[PDB]
Amino acid sequence: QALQKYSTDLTARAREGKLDPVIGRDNEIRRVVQVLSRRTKNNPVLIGEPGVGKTAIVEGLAQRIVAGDVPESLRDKTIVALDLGSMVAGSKYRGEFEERLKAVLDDIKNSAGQIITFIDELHTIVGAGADAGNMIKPMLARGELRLVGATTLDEYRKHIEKDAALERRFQQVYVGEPSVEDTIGILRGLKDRYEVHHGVRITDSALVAAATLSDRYITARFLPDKAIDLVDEAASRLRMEIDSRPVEIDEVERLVRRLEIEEMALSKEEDEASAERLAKLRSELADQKEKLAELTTRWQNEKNAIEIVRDLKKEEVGPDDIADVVSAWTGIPAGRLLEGETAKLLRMEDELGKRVIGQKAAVTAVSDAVRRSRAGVSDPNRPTGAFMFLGPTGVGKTELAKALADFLFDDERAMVRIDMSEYGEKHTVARLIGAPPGYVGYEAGGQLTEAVRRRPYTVVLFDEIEKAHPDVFDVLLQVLDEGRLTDGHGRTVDFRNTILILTSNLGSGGS
Amino acid sequence: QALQKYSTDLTARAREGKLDPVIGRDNEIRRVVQVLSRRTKNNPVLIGEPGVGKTAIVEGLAQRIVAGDVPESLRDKTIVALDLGSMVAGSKYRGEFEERLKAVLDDIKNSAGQIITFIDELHTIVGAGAAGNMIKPMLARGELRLVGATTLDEYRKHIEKDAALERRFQQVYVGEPSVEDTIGILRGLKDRYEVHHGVRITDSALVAAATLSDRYITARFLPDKAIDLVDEAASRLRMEIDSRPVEIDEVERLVRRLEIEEMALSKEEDEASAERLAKLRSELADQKEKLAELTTRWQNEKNAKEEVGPDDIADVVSAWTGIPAGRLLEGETAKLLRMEDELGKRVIGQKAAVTAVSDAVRRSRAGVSDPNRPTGAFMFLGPTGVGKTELAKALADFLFDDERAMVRIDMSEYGEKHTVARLIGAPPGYVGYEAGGQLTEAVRRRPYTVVLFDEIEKAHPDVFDVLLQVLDEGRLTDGHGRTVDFRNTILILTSNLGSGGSAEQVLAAVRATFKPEFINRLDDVLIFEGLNPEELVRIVDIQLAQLGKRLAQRRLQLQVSLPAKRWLAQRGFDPVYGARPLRRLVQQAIGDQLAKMLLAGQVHDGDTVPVNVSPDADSL
Amino acid sequence: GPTGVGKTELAKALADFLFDDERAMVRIDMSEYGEKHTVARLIGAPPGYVGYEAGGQLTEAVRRRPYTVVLFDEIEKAHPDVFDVLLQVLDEGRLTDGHGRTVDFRNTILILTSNLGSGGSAEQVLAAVRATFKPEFINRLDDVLIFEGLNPEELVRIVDIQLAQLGKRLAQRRLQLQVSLPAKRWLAQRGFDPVYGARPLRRLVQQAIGDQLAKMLLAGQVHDGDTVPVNVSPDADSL
Ligand SMILES: Nc1ncnc2c1ncn2[C@@H]1O[C@H](COP(=O)(O)OP(=O)(O)OP(O)(O)=S)[C@@H](O)[C@H]1O
Ligand SMILES: Nc1ncnc2c1ncn2[C@@H]1O[C@H](COP(=O)(O)OP(=O)(O)OP(O)(O)=S)[C@@H](O)[C@H]1O
Ligand SMILES: Nc1ncnc2c1ncn2[C@@H]1O[C@H](COP(=O)(O)OP(=O)(O)OP(O)(O)=S)[C@@H](O)[C@H]1O
Ligand SMILES: Nc1ncnc2c1ncn2[C@@H]1O[C@H](COP(=O)(O)OP(=O)(O)OP(O)(O)=S)[C@@H](O)[C@H]1O
Ligand SMILES: Nc1ncnc2c1ncn2[C@@H]1O[C@H](COP(=O)(O)OP(=O)(O)OP(O)(O)=S)[C@@H](O)[C@H]1O
Repeated sequence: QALQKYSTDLTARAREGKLDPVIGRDNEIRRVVQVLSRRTKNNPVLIGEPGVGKTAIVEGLAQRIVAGDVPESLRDKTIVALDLGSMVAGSKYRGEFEERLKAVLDDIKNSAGQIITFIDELHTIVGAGADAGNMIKPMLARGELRLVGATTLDEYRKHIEKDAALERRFQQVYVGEPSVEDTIGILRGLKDRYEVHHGVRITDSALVAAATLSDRYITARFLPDKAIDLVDEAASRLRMEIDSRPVEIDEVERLVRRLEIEEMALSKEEDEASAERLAKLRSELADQKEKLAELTTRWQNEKNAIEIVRDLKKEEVGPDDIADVVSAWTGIPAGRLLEGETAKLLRMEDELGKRVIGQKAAVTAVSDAVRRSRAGVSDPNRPTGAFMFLGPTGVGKTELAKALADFLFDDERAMVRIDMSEYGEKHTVARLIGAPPGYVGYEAGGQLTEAVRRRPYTVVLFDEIEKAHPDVFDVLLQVLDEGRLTDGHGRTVDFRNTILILTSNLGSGGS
Repeated sequence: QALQKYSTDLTARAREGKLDPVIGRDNEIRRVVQVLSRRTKNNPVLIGEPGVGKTAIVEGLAQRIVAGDVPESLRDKTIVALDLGSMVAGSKYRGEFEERLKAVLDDIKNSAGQIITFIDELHTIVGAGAAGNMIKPMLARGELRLVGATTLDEYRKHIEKDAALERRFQQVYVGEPSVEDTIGILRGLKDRYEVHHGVRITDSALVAAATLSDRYITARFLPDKAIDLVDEAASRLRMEIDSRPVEIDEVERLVRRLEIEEMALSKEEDEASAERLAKLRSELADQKEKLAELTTRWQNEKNAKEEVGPDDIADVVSAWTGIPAGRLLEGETAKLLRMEDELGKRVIGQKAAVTAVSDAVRRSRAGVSDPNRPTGAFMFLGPTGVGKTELAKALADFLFDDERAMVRIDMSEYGEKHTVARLIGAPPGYVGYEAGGQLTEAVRRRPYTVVLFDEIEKAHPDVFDVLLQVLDEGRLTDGHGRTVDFRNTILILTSNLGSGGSAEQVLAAVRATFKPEFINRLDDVLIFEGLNPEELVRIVDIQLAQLGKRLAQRRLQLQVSLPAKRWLAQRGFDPVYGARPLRRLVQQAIGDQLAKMLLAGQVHDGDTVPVNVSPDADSL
Repeated sequence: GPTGVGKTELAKALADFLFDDERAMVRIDMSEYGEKHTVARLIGAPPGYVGYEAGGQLTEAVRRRPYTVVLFDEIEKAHPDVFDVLLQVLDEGRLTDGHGRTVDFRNTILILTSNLGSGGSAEQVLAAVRATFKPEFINRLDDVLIFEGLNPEELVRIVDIQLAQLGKRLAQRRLQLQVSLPAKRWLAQRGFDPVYGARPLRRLVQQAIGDQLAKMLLAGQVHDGDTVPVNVSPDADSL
C-alpha cells in the first residue's frame, strides 16, 4: 500500500491510451525484454544522448505488455514508475526515509515478481540519503527487483560509474539516434495526435520536409524530436492564423496604430527642428495605410472566391510553413524568395554600386554566389562563399566586405570581424579556439567560435591575412571546404551558412 | 530475541540449499578459517575489486560449516548476517538506535562463542548515528568475530580514515581468477541455469563464453562477466523456443508497419508525393518475397535449435559492445568479396590503397589478425586533391551505413604542446576534469568506430608520442586511470609531405619529419599517384549525379549531352590541383546560369533542362 | 638502444614468469607526462580539491600489493620534474604522495626504457644519456644496459616463435600450418633491413601467409579442421 503513495502506474496509463504510440526500435525492445527475464542481475539501463528516445522505449514496452506481444515470462505484469522526491519529501527525523524505502522494497519483494520497477534518471539515486540508494544492492544482485532505468550518456559517467560496486549490477543498452528515413516513419505514425490537438491538417510532404530540413540547420540537437518541434510550431501558428486575421496584416495594423499614436503627439511640438521629422512620419504613415488597404482588399478577393467555389460545389501546414519555422529559428533564411526578395537579388550589383565604384568583377562574383545559395543550387555542406580578393591600397577591398555585409542585414556591426594583424606569433591561435581543459581561461570558449555559434548567418572578415604567422592558415585549412572547427569544450561549430572573406595586399603594383 | 529481529541466518539459509556452488577458492577459505580461529582480534575482512567474488566465499564457508569440513573450533557456529539498514529505521527518538545496537551486541556477547557476525559492505558502519562507534572495545577483546567484505576503494575511502578501527581488522586480498579457473567455475553453475530455463547448455559454449568475454568486454572482472553471456543466451533461446523465432519476427513487424504507412499515404491529395509512394510498395513487395521464402524454409527445417551453441555467445557479445564477433553470417561473405569494387563507386583509381584497406578488413573479420593490436593503422599521403580524405570517409560509409559515424579530429589545431590535455583530459585537481578526454571518451563508448587524423604533419612533434602506444599496443589512459581499448578500430593518418616527388622525395620528408620508432609501428605507408586525364570522366559523371540528386528536390533532372560531358573534363584538369578545379568549373558553368534562370521564372519546377555545348561555353 | 630489438618484451617476459601473467605489472606510459603539472596523477591530488578520493595512480597500485614490477616506457619523453620525484625512490626506498602518507618501493623491480640517440655504439648514446638525466640519478641505478641489433642467424628462431604464435592463434577454429623449411628460411631471408628491428617480420608474415589465408578461408574450400601446407614459388608463397 506504500507503492500507491510513492509510485504511479504505467500500464494502468497505457491501457487508457494516455501514452503516445511507439514506432520501430525493435532490437532495443527485444534486448530489454531478454535482459529483463534472466535469472540473476536482471535489470537493464537505457543509455544514450538526450532526445534519441529512452522513455518512449519503456512506454512502448508497456503498450506491448498491455497488448500481449511479450513472451510467456512477462504476461500480465505491472510496470511501476517510482518517484524518489515524494519519498524524501517529509523525512526530517533520523529514521523516516530509510524505513520508507525499506517498506517500499518489502512491498516489491512480497509479490511473486509480478512488478517491474522503473526509475527514470536513476543517476539521482546515488545520494538521496543525507547513504541511501545503497541498501538496494543486496536485492539488485540477487535479482528480485527488475529495475529498468534510463539516463543520459554523460550522467552515467559522472554519477554512477563513480560507484563501480553499483554499476556492476546494471546491464547497459546503448540507444543510438535514428536516421532521417526512420524519423520520417516515426513522424508519419505520430502526426494524427497533433492533427487532433490543433484543429488543422498536416500534409505528408510537410513531414518529409521537416525531417530532411532539421538535419542540416539545427546541428545542436538529435533527431527523433528535432523535427517534431517544427511540426508542432507550424501547426500552432497555423491554428493562430485560422483564428483571427492572419499575419502580414496583423503586423501592418499594429505598425499603423503606433505611427498614428506617435504622430498625434508629435504635432503639438512648439519647435523648428521637429517640424522636419513630422514631414516624414506622415509620409510613411500614408505609405503604410496604402499597403494595408491593398492587403485587406486582396484578402476579401481570396476568401470571396473560396466561398463562391464552395457554394458552386492556407488551411493545412506545408513544406514552406516548416521552412518559415526553421527560419525564425536560427535566423537562417531558407524559404522560396516570396516575391519581395527576388527583385532585390536581381538588382543586386546596382545596390552595391551605391557604395563601391568599379570592381565589377568582384561585385559580380559576390552577387553570383549569394544567388547560387538562395536559389538552392550550391553544395549543401560547404560555406556559401569563400574567396580571397586582393590588390593595391585605397582600392575598395575592405569597403566591399562592409558594403556586402550591410544590405544583407540592414546593419553594419552585425558581422564578425577579426583583423589578423595581431596574430603575428603562432601561439595567438588560442585566441580564436580557446584554451584546452586545465588552464586559466577555459570557461570562456573561443571568440570566433562563440560568435558564429550564436548567429550562424553573419559574414566573417579576415583583414590583412598576410600579416599573420604562417601557421594560422593551417587552422583555417578546415574552416574552408568543410565549415567546421572545434574548441576546448569539444563542441563543433559549423561555418556552412557564412561568407568568408580574406583581404590582403600582396604584389601591390604587379600587373 | 533481537538477533532474529534485526538480522537473518546464513547457516539456516544454506541448510535448505538456497545458495549456489562455490567450487574453487581453497586458500581464501582456509585463511578465513585460520584467522577466525584466533584468540584476540579474530575478525577478517575480504577485500578486492567489485565482482571477483567476496560474498560467495562466505557462502562457501557457510556451506562448508553445514557439511562439517571445518576444524574443531568451528562446529555448529550459525553464522549471522547483520542488517544495519533496519536498525536505523523508524528510530526517530533520542536513543532508540543506540539501545537497539547495544541490545544486539549484548545478545551476541551472551552466547559463549557461537555467533559469527557477518556485516556485508561494512564501510557503511562508520556513520548511521545522526554511533556505529560503540564497537571498538567489543572488538579489541576477541569477543566479536565480524566477518566483512568491502570493495578495494571504499575501504580506503571510509575506514582508513579511522586508523583506530583498521587496527582491529585482518585483510584478506581476493584476486581475480583466470580463464581456466573461470571455465572450471562455469562447469559447475550450468545446471542451475539449465534448470531455470528449459534449455541445455554446451561445454563448447561454456568455454567460448570465457575465452571471448576476456578479449572483448574489458571493463569488468572475470568470474562473472562470463556468466552474463550464458544467462542471456539462455533467455534468448527460451524466447526463440517460444512462439516465434527471430529474423522472421523482424520481417513481419516491418511488413505490418509498411502496410500501415502505405494504406494512409495512398489517399494523399498531392503530386509531389506521387513518387514517394512508388517505392514504398516496391520495398513492401521485396520484403514480402523474403518473408514468404523464410516462412517456407522454416516448414522445411521443422519437418526434416534446442541448446545454446558457441555462436550464440558470439551473437550476445555482438549485441553488446557493438563489435561484430559472430562467424560470417551469410550475406556478409559476399559483401566482403565485393568490397573492392563497391568502394570504387566513390573513389576512382588508387586501387593499391583500396586493396590495402580491404585486406585489413577481410583478414580481421576472418579471424587471422593479431588480437592485441588495432585492426589496421596505416598512413597514406600524396599530392593534393587526390582522394585521401574521400577514401577515409567512404570506408566508414558502408561499414556503418552512416557518414557521421566516423570519429574525426583534425590536427591543424593541435599545433602547440599543451593541446594534448585536449584529447586526454586534465589531471585530478584542475578546472576541466569531469568532461574527460575528447578522443578517449568517444571510443570508450561504442569501441568500433573509425578514427581519422587529418593533416598529421601540422601537429607539434609531441602529439605523435601520444599515438606511440595507440599503435602497436592499442591503449591510452585518460586523466582518470581508465585504460581504453583501441585493439579493434581502424586508424587513418593523412598528410601532404613532399607533394613534388615520385617516391624518394616523399620518403625522405617522412623520415626527416617523423621518428623511426614511429614509422615502424605503422602498416603500409601508401602513396597516391595523382589523377590522369582519362579517368576524369568517371569523376565528371559522379559530380553530375551528385548535383542531380542535390537539385532533385523539385524534379529538375538535367539531360547532360555527351559533348558537354566531354568538354567539362577536357578543361578543368590541372596536374597540380587535383580535382577541385572541376568542382569549381561545374558551378561556374551550370551553377550560376541555372541560378539566374530559376528565380527569373521560365524554369519553374517539374521541368527538365538540357545542356548543350556552345562554341566556347555551354548553354542551357 | 635501437628500435624493435626487445627492450619492452623483456620487462614483459620477466613478469610473465615471476607472476604467470604478463598483466601483473604496473605499466605506465611516460609519453603522456609532457607537462609540469602532470605529476599530480601518478602521485594523487592534495586533500580535497577535485579528485582527492581517487588517490594516486602509481603509489596506490604498490601500496596495496607491494611486489609488482614497475615499467616506465619512454622515460626520455617525460618532463624534468617527474625525475626529481622518482629520485627519492632510490637510496631511500619510500615515496610520499599528495595524500600525506608514505609508500615503500623496497620489494619492487624498477625498469626504465628509452630510445636516446640510436646512432652510436656506446659513446654517443651514453653521452646523450649523461646529457639529459642527472649524474646523481644515474649512479644510483644498476647497469645501464645497451641492446644490440639483430643478425640473420638470430632471426630464424624469431620466425619460429612468430609461426608458433600464429599456430596457437589458429587453434580456435582448429587449423594448423605445415611450414616447409624453404619457406621458413625465405621468411627470414627477406625482411632484414637492420634499421627497423624485428617489426617488418610481423608485417611480412601477415602480407604473405595471413592475407592469402584469410582470402581463402571465407571463400569456402578451406573450411575448419583440416591442415594447410605452405611452400615457395619463384617469389611468393603458394598454399
Ligand atoms: N520510436 C519512437 N516512436 C515514436 N515516438 C518516438 C520514438 N522515439 C522517440 N519518440 C518521441 O520523441 C520524443 C523523445 O522524447 P523522450 O524519449 O521522452 O526523451 P528522452 O529519450 O527520455 O531523453 P531524456 O534524456 O529523457 S530528455 C517524444 O515525443 C517521443 O514520443
Ligand atoms: N571604389 C571605391 N568606391 C568608393 N569608395 C572607395 C573606393 N575605393 C576606396 N574607397 C574609399 O576608401 C576608403 C578606405 O578604403 P579601403 O577599401 O578601406 O582601403 P583598402 O581597400 O582596405 O586598402 P588597404 O590595403 O586595406 S589600406 C573609404 O573611405 C572608401 O569609401
Ligand atoms: N568461486 C566461485 N564459485 C562459483 N560462483 C562464484 C564464485 N565466485 C563468485 N561466484 C559468482 O559470481 C558472482 C559474483 O557475485 P559476488 O561475489 O556476490 O560479487 P562481490 O564479489 O560481492 O562484489 P561486490 O563488491 O559485493 S558487487 C555471483 O553470481 C557468484 O555466485
Ligand atoms: N579519386 C577520386 N574519386 C572521386 N572523387 C574524388 C577523387 N579525388 C578527388 N575527388 C573529389 O575531389 C575533392 C577532393 O577532396 P579530398 O580528397 O577530401 O581532398 P584531399 O584528397 O584530402 O587532399 P588534401 O591534401 O586533403 S587538400 C572531393 O570533392 C572529392 O569528392
Ligand atoms: N630479442 C627478441 N626476441 C623476440 N622477439 C623480439 C625481440 N626483439 C624484438 N622482438 C619483437 O619485436 C616486437 C617489438 O619489440 P619491442 O622489444 O617491444 O620493441 P622495443 O624494444 O620497445 O623498441 P621500441 O623503439 O620502443 S618500438 C615484439 O612483438 C617482439 O616479438
